[PDB]
Amino acid sequence: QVLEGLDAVRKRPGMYIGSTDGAGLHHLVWEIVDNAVDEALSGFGDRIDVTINKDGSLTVQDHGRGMPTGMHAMGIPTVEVIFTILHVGSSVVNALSSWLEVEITRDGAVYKQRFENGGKPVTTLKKIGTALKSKTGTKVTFMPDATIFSTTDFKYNTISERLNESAFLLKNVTLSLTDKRTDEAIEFHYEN
Ligand SMILES: CCNC(=O)Nc1cc(-c2nc(C(F)(F)F)cs2)c(-c2cncc(C(=O)O)c2)cn1
Repeated sequence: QVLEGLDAVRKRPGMYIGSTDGAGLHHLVWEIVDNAVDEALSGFGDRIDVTINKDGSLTVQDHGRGMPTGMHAMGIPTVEVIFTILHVGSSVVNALSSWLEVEITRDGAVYKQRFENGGKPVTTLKKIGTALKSKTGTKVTFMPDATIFSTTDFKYNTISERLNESAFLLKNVTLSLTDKRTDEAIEFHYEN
């Protein structure tokens, strides 16, 4: 297996997200949502909140374990490896974003790393705050790169329908959508 940097994604976006129109834009949402859904599927967290922000960016927040906050080789945080080395969802989204923030809560601490310009770290993984020990999760916010996509307008109805489906397949997990551009909001939850 040959590892690559994020320029490989930026040079062939369609190989990773299919297209660079609205279909491809929304694939970015699906990759991050799927990581939250995978964590919920393993039993960590019972809500996944998606927000379309006024500035055009998109947030997905889970209440799972939190991504690991330790170091890889050479003092590089694990999180930075996940987001900056292509082996895949997190790194592909980072590559195709003009900026991305990951915020992790676990062990009584809140950490954040920020990337800009297609995934270049502008900070390390730094502790920015504290939280109760019981609090855990990951929050990813990303601004899709307007120089790559022909549209950067997230579609509330499109995300809504996908989250509803995902909620039906997961069971016993709340998926919520808020649009800060229009104030629209909906929640989905299916018991079994
Ligand atoms: C809003 C997006 N939400 C979101 O990415 N949540 C998330 C991702 C991971 C990921 N971790 C990794 C890596 F690489 F660290 F394992 C990749 S994704 C974990 C996690 C936490 N502990 C252990 C594991 C594991 O699989 O062993 C996985 C928890 N929440």
